[PDB]
Amino acid sequence: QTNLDFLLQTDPTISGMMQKELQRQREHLELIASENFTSPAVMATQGSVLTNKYAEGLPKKRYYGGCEFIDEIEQVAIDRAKELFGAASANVQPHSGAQANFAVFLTLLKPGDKIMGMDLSHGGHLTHGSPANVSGKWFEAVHYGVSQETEQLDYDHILEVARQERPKLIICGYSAYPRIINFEKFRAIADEVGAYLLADIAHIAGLVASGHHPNPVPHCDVVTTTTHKTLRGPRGGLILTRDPELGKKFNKSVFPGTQGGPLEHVIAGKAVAFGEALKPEFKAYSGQVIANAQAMAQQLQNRGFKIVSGGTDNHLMLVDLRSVNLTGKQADQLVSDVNITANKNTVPFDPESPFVTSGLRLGSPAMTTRGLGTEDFAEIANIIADRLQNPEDEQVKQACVQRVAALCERFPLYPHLN
Amino acid sequence: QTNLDFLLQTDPTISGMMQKELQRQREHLELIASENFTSPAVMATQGSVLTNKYAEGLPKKRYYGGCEFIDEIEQVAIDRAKELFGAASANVQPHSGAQANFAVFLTLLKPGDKIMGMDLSHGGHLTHGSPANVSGKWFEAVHYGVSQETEQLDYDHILEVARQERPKLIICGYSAYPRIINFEKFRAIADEVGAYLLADIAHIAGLVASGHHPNPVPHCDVVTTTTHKTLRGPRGGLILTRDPELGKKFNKSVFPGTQGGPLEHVIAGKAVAFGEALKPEFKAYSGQVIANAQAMAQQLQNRGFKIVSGGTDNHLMLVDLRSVNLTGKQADQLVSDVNITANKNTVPFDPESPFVTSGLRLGSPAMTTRGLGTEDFAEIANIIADRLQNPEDEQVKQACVQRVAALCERFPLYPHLN
Ligand SMILES: Cc1ncc(COP(=O)(O)O)c(CN[C@@H](CO)C(=O)O)c1O
Ligand SMILES: Cc1ncc(COP(=O)(O)O)c(CN[C@@H](CO)C(=O)O)c1O
Repeated sequence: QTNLDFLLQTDPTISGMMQKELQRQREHLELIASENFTSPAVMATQGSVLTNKYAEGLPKKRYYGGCEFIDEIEQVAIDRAKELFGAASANVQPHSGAQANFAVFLTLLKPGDKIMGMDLSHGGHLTHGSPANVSGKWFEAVHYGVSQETEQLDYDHILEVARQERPKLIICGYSAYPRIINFEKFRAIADEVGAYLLADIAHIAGLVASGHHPNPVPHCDVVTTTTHKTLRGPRGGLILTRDPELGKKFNKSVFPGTQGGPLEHVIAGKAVAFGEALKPEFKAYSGQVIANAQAMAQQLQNRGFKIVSGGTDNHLMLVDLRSVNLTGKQADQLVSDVNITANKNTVPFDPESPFVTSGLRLGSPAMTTRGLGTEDFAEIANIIADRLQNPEDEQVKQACVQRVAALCERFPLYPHLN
Repeated sequence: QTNLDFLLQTDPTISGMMQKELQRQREHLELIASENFTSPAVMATQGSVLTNKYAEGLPKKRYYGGCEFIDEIEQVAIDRAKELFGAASANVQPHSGAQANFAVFLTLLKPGDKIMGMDLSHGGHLTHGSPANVSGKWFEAVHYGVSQETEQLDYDHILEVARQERPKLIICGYSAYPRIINFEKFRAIADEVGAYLLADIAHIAGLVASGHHPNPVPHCDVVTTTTHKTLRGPRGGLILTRDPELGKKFNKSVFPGTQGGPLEHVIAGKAVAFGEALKPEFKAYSGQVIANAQAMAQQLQNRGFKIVSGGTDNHLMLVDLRSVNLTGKQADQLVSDVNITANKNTVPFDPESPFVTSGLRLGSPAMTTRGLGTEDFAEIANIIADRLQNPEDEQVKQACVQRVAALCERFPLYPHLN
């Protein structure tokens, strides 16, 4: 008798909906740039009895009895994070990227202090100063964007904004930026205006880990990330720093500053995911992720689409939809209609509201995990192009649905499960 | 081939430490009052592919494609929460109790506003105004305590403190309070000083759900809880309110106010746990939890120990350790030494610091889940009494270890697993 057998017996409603979600993951092209398919091993840790343990504090410094094994697991997670990212300090307890970022803010700032991040419409995150997020509600958020000419960062301009605004904290790292970030230049800029420097590498963490993107850790005061995007782990957050005394302060801000008990089953999954990312296979995967994203971006360009910045250095791209006279909201719907899962996104200098947008964000990590190569991603580009160019055409619609089905059949997902 | 097989094959280190943690849970008396043993069904949801989905927003109002099944699951969680607690609104996304409470604060307060909760040393939570927590760092926290005479709440005195202090938010609900809370009197007090009223029922949520403790939902502005203590679910948080317009505001404060993507695998587990708590078996379990706690408290009293307040109405108790000339820190260690897992706790008006304390907190939920009855809890009381009364006696130590082993053998934990 298995845990899944108990679920079927005791909650057939939830059991059935879970089976539908597995079918759904199998039978769609998952192109949301922040998604991935985590391993069977990771999922086993999340399904474990580790959920039952209260473990406030840190390994060997807990507020409860009985943490001897939890301490061993969390210490493996910490040690593998420090190995993977070349970091002197790591806190593996943040429940999410949002909570990792909040703990950093609690450490470095007081309410009302000024933060400077990327414009949300240009690729910055809600937690980097959106007025609907605590980061913009309780702090004074100012923004930099990309160049209207190159559609990428102009470091001279960023320095000019920093000098004018005098932020206490500068944030780099983004949700929708397709080029390499120069952390050395961010350090120069922070040093010049006396700001703290945070790199939020949630999206690119697996590329950092694999050596396919420069590492912010030696240069920044602190680095946050999620564990579940290109790092292909469970959902959760992570705080890294080159400064182990500062790391002690961040620990206090995670607990007792912002969280209670950590999710030790998730932390076991973080350990597992970090161990997988230490393997040579993961370096190859991460190279393939970028090759695949570039292939999809190039083929979209071949089909007449504008890619913001003219291409990509990483796992993602923004498709500007003027060439096809669609809003992001419309394009997102139209691709959902042919079993492609993405999300809309504002482009730099978007004429439309964020609830409408002019862009579609696409990424390669999830389908790269299923085994697709560059020519398979060129085929994905062609399916998307076909659908967006001929949105009223029913025969194109069904061709797209059939081409998606072929890709999904070729590249099974979790074939041992039902 | 199973997910656990993949874990063993790919990460024997983590696999082995996980197996040790299962053995540990089996072979200790787990008396931490905030712990439980969640079901195989719940653990199956946590181990599922639902970890792979980004689902910012709410059911049918998401910021990503592909949430059709996630929406069905989260809507089941919501509907079962509203059923179980008789609530007009529920948000099942908070990652933790701390995050549920923070989202409420973001909705109702601004930094600097005054909050009033139970003194931490008297049983209040870190998130109810500790100076080491955001709740006391960024808000003005004032406290009420219990009567030095009765060691329980004196509602006239609470009204006097509220009138003097004029808090914007009053918090009731506690981490270490062993008596019934009168939510009607808290409403009277809040109405009289024009304060919002939050009930944080994390500890007692399963007793509320089963009708063995009065329900705060009809009386309070908002109710927070965790899902993992007496509710016996996965680790996470929950926001309930009688006011569905207010509920919409709390939703915005969870996302995008304080969190990003929800943990949909955990949310599936919340649905399952709520479904289990709707069953008559859970009513019986919750009655047994209180009978068992009372049995342990009574037998400790028979062995000469002071129980704060003179007994318990719920799942927990605080043992005052003056009768045995020990600190909480010492008592906690001494019981760990005989395979009993608890935690130290300050008593009301404790002469010692919170890092030392004069108290041991004990609770019945976890061992009640394993099947123990009242006479078994009287035996637990006798083992603890023996150890604390004779801390230097090696023969008593081994008798205690052997008596713990007998209890654990009689009442197997998750016997289908290895
Ligand atoms: C009333 C209340 N509200 C909130 C929380 C926080 O829950 P979290 O651990 O899920 O953040 C707790 C946790 N309670 C833990 C201590 O943090 C305990 O062992 O008692 C609580 O007791
Ligand atoms: C840079 C950065 N930092 C933090 C977070 C928050 O992570 P969480 O969802 O775990 O809170 C995100 C999430 N990113 C989501 C949107 O929230 C996405 O689909 O892009 C992020 O991109």
